[PDB]
Amino acid sequence: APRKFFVGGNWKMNGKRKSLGELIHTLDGAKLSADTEVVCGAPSIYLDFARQKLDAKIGVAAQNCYKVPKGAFTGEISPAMIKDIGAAWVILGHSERRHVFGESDELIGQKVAHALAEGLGVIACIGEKLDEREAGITEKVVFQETKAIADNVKDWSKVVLAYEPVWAIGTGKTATPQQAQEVHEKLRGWLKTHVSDAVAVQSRIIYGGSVTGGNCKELASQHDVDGFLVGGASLKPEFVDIINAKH
Amino acid sequence: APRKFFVGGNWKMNGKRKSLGELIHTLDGAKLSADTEVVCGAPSIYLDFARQKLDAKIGVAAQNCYKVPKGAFTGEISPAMIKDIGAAWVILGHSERRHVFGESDELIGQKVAHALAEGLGVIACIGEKLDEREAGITEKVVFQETKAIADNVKDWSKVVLAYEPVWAIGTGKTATPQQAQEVHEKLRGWLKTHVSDAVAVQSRIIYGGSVTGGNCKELASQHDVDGFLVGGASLKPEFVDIINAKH
Repeated sequence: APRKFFVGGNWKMNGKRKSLGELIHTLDGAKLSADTEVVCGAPSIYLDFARQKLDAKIGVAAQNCYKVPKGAFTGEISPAMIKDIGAAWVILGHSERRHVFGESDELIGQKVAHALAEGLGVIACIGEKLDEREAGITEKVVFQETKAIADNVKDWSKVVLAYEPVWAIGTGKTATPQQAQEVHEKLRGWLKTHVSDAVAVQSRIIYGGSVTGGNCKELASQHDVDGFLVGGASLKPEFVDIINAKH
Repeated sequence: APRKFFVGGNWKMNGKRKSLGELIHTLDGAKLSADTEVVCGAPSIYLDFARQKLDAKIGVAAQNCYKVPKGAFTGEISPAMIKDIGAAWVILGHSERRHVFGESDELIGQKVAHALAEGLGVIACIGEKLDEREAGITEKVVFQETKAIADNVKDWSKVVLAYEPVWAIGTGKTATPQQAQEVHEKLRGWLKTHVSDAVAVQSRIIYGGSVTGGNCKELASQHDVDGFLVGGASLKPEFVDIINAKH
């Protein structure tokens, strides 16, 4: 019913001890709260710090999770880890991961599944890139991925869908309230039809682009939109600023 | 001599708070030589606990980093963060990476370079698998790998080469102390050839395979060998048994 407004703060491979501490402190002070779910995610390591310095209110989700409990994979890491330490979420399927590391739909799926099985909140990143939007495969792209996700899935009372349009990410161009509504609406419907009303309904859909001070408001002011994923911007008081979005 | 036993513990993802602590303690209360250099690397989010904890004389590494400091690489850890925390050792292009993910020469190189740059110690993985070993192209591959490394590199003091016998990967096989000696000697020549005498001489080549108390002395004595890049072993006291079941 709610579709509780959701803000995702993804720190990326940025932030130094100092700056990060700063950011967190700020966020804490930052009364602004509301009926808002704010989830912060930072590099594996900084992870612990994050947990420890931060406060409940802001959930800590990590970018990139690995399927399997334990194993032989120098580099990677298992969710159990963040778990034992203090993280409760995990974002995967990020256009970035998609493009640079070659992760696969199959991978996203397995990931998702393990995480859930293991009690981890999941954040599925689904995305389209200029070139494809163009030939007109938004449909195919998004629809497929979501398929993958749900398929591997096993319930959502802990799941969010974040829609990324790369056709407008550092690729020159202007992404409007509109394109968002449009694509969002559609995903939703796909969702609904393939899974069921309850699911369709309770599952939250957030905007994955350049979300700033003014945009946030602008976008949420939009119907079938329940949240967003901030990067760049997120680095500053912008987060609060943005989070504050509302009708 | 100018060259001391180099022992590196690659924990992969098996990590647990309890476990780690105990291991550490044991290790720390343990008696280790000074002609031997000991360093261990594990999950980004444990790397910190590790340092906070472990006895000031034990070395520490990241089994990975992305070829960029501050950037948009969801899930990637940076050389820079490494240092910021206070880490000094980094691991690039390991077999696991390389074959169950998709990491390559150019990549590895670029990385090694940046790492060297950020004043960090580079640990580079060179690997020979079944097919290659077989054809007898192992040589070719190893040398090409070494060069890539080499070129990216230049400051051979904070530069360590680790040799991986894969053909001893779910093959029901086992690498002969002969084979490894062979590999090591040939690698040294190649380096000798390409860079110079000084290099060839000073440069540390370590074994990236099995390794236990019962193979330890033998192996180590092996002559042309400077140590181990150990997996399993470094989780429990087996490591220390080794460390001191070396002499």
